[PDB]
This record gives sequence, C-alpha cells and structure tokens, in this order.
Amino acid sequence: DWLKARVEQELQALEARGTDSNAELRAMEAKLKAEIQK
Repeated sequence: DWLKARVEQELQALEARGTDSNAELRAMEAKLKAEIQK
C-alpha cells in the first residue's frame, strides 16, 4: 500500500510543473494497481 504514495510523489512534482498531461492521468491509475502486483 505504501507504494500508492511512491506514485503520488512521482506525478506530484511532474504535474506540479507540467501544463500538458491532464489526459494521460487516467492511463496512469491503470499502471498503479499493476505495480501493487509485485
């Protein structure tokens, strides 16, 4: 479960200064659980 945070800090600084990724956000949540499986 802690990994869920490992991902937040990841897209946290990226989306914090990225004005061109308000769509790929969804495709991201998909890989989210994909990581929990390992």
